[PDB]
Amino acid sequence: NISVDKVAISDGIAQVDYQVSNQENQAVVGIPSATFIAAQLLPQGATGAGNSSEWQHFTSETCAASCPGTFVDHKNGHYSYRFSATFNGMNGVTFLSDATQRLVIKIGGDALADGTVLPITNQHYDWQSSGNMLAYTRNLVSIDTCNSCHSNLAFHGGRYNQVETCVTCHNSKKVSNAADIFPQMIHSKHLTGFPQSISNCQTCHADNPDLADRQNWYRVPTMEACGACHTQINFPAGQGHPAQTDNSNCVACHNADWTANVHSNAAQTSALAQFNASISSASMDANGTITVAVSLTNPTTGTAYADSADKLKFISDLRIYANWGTSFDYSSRSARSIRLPESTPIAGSNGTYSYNISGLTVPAGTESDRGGLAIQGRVCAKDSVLVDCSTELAEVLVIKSSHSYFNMSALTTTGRREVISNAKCASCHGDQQLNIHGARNDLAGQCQLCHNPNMLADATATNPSMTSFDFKQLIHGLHSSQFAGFEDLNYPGNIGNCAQCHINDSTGISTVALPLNAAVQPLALNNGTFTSPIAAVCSNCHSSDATQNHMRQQGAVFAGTKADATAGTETCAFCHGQGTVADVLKVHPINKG
Ligand code: HEC
Ligand code: HEC
Ligand code: HEC
Ligand code: HEC
Ligand code: HEC
Ligand code: HEC
Ligand code: HEC
Ligand code: HEC
Ligand code: HEC
Ligand code: HEC
Ligand SMILES: [Ca+2]
Repeated sequence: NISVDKVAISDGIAQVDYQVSNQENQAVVGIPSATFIAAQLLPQGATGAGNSSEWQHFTSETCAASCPGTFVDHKNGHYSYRFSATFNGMNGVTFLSDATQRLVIKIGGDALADGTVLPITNQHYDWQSSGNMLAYTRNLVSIDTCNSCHSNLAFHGGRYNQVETCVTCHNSKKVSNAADIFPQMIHSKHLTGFPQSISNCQTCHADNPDLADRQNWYRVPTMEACGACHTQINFPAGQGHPAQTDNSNCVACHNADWTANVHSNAAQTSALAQFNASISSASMDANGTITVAVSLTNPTTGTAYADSADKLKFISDLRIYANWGTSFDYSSRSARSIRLPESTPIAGSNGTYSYNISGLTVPAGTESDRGGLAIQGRVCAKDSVLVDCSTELAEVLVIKSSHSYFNMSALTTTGRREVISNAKCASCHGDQQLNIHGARNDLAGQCQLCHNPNMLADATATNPSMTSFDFKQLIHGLHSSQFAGFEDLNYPGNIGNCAQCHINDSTGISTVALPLNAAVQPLALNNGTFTSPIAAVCSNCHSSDATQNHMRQQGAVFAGTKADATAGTETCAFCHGQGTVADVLKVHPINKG
């Protein structure tokens, strides 16, 4: 809500409440009815005393009989149509300061005047002063970068607070506390359960010209803020750090470069930036033996490592994993592999050597299908460079895994279908920091080399296909805190928001109402039994006692796995179908990146 103006005589009298509205085309006249909403604040920057910007809350809260100068929408001052009003009193708990910044906000959750009826909630701020440009500010961080992991954010019965901000109530003045002051608080909350490493600052402290003030997560060291993560330290007592009663000396020692570096990982990344392992070519014979050619190089500068991996001292580990059957999600739950340093090559010279992976399972009718490869490794580094893995105080970093797609004769660029992307997962995990099994971190592939339908699922369990280590099952299941060993794991965003993980198949999202080649073997561990292709996936986010199984054709457990596969085509899709239908994607909340 672009607004106007500051009311200076002798009270708050907010004069406009529109029209950016809730949701629609916009630029349409609106009517402010009929609930909520208001709050005011005063910040001083660093005048008291020698530390940081502070907000201060003027009384705004619950009420019984409908009133102006607090939290509600009633016996206020004249409001209607567009240009509203208005506050009572001024300096309640604190006191107004000439030549200072201040804060205003407005939200709208509505049972409307029978004219439209909506929405959930919608807020926007207006920071004020007594008639001049803008002295100083505290624009630390916007909510959208928060939404990457949360999609939408709205605490307190979703009442607050779309956008910015909550710095209003979460002050020393309003909250009690402790510590529910914004920096103090949200650090402590994300201290554990955070996907990425806590030391990743820009994941929240994103870079943004719109926010002139910060440049701050490392400009302004303070007990309360830094101590939130660094808990084992009691400053005033000298526990774990030299005693400090205040934060008047923090900065003298903790310069910006220092605090910005200690949390940075530039050293790690520059070391890794000096090594790359790519599969230059590949092929396979009829019975199932792969021949790979590996080319080690320095990605920057781009020159070759003439010697083979087994002679490069800085390599801690480097493996390739492979499997066959891209069109049907592979033929084994366990991919074959080789540890390159642990094996002398067949042929090679000058930065490129051939090895061969054997023991792959090639079912008959699938001689012309595609396979899958995935590099995996660790290198020892120290002080931003690679070093002999036996050097003192060396650290073991993890190669960014990668995958090439296989073909009986030579590498192919097409490969197995793309259901998700490292991009989409990084919006919570990072690209590509999430490491499982030590060194595996590719999600656009690799994981499925083992996490495929070949992964058995418990028939005994009342649980429907949430025992299958199939990638789709595993992922959906654990990010729902339902998968075994993954209970009580709090998932930030909307579980139902498909957009986060999924992606486009040249058209709609990769949850196309009709799968392309999702071979379905969802029930094993008992083996004999199997389950419908589409019912397979929906039974985790629409779990048990149900459906009835509301089971129309194809829908079922075992039936010769033929009546299961797939069997024919079935209306189960046509009904919940892509083209504008009685379900498809309208049924799920999905947004754009
Ligand atoms: C991904 C790295 C996230 C970023 C970016 C933000 N949040 Fe988050 N949030 C995330 C996780 C994994 C969790 C829970 C972990 C756990 O073990 O509890 C949360 C939780 C919250 C909460 C709820 C706290 C509660 O007690 O329920 C809040 C209010 C919250 N986070 C706020 C918040 C804000 C304001 C963010 C932008 C600055 C933000 N989060 C970013 C994951 C991630
Ligand atoms: C004033 C209307 C507030 C707004 C705006 C926001 N919060 Fe709040 N919250 C408020 C109070 C008075 C309290 C507790 C008071 C006390 O003395 O303890 C809280 C509490 C929280 C908590 C945890 C404690 C709890 O009672 O649940 C969290 C995690 C929290 N608040 C988060 C939060 C976020 C992320 C906000 C911006 C979207 C936000 N609050 C705004 C009052 C107010
Ligand atoms: C999301 C969970 C964050 C993480 C991860 C980090 N920071 Fe943070 N920080 C975050 C918020 C929402 C706020 C307050 C926002 C507001 O408008 O008040 C802060 C605050 C700080 C501060 C205080 C700065 C000031 O000017 O007072 C500091 C010094 C700070 N944060 C440091 C910091 C560092 C070094 C981080 C990486 C280790 C870091 N934070 C992570 C959100 C999040
Ligand atoms: C959570 C978002 C944090 C906040 C807020 C602050 N720090 Fe931190 N710090 C955090 C992590 C995850 C780490 C590990 C570093 C690593 O290499 O893994 C650190 C580390 C430090 C250190 C190094 C101490 C050591 O034992 O080697 C220092 C000196 C440090 N951090 C300082 C510091 C300051 C001054 C902060 C406020 C501006 C601060 N940290 C906030 C996580 C978080
Ligand atoms: C010089 C006398 C300092 C003053 C004043 C402050 N800090 Fe300090 N700090 C100093 C040193 C030499 C170190 C060791 C760091 C290392 O890598 O060995 C530290 C450590 C910290 C840390 C690290 C936390 C951890 O768990 O390791 C933090 C978070 C930190 N310091 C913050 C901090 C604060 C809040 C201060 C004001 C109260 C402060 N420092 C003052 C040197 C000095
Ligand atoms: C934010 C909405 C997320 C998206 C996008 C993705 N994941 Fe996630 N995942 C998220 C959180 C907050 C956690 C915390 C778990 C914990 O115990 O802290 C996780 C966890 C995982 C794990 C577990 C790893 C382990 O426990 O060792 C895995 C393997 C994982 N996530 C994978 C994964 C994939 C493949 C994603 C893209 C499809 C993905 N995640 C996205 C939150 C979020
Ligand atoms: C074969 C070489 C595998 C590849 C490649 C990946 N995974 Fe894995 N994983 C594999 C098996 C056989 C199992 C179950 C039994 C076991 O040996 O551990 C798992 C288990 C998991 C789990 C949960 C178990 C745990 O470690 O706590 C997760 C969260 C998981 N797998 C995820 C995962 C990811 C993200 C992968 C790509 C980075 C990946 N796996 C590859 C075998 C294999
Ligand atoms: C991150 C936790 C995700 C969420 C949220 C949703 N999906 Fe997902 N899905 C995710 C992964 C990592 C996979 C693995 C598939 C693979 O081979 O890598 C899947 C799989 C599916 C599929 C299979 C489709 C196909 O293989 O062609 C479907 C149909 C599917 N998921 C549906 C779906 C829907 C409707 C979602 C929103 C409610 C949704 N998923 C969320 C990761 C994640
Ligand atoms: C996890 C990623 C899911 C997948 C896979 C599927 N859906 Fe789903 N959907 C999911 C959740 C967590 C919810 C919440 C429903 C609620 O009431 O809160 C939904 C919602 C639906 C519904 C609504 C049914 C009801 O609420 O009674 C339908 C009809 C629906 N989704 C359709 C649907 C279909 C046909 C799926 C297979 C193609 C499917 N969903 C998968 C999460 C997930
Ligand atoms: C047309 C007759 C359909 C067939 C065939 C299938 N589904 Fe369906 N389903 C359809 C509608 C119009 C609805 C209403 C949902 C709503 O929110 O209005 C549903 C409902 C479901 C649900 C919801 C169950 C719950 O929330 O508890 C589920 C889980 C579901 N449908 C799954 C499902 C499966 C697996 C199907 C193939 C066996 C299937 N449906 C077929 C329309 C139709
Ligand atoms: Ca900036």
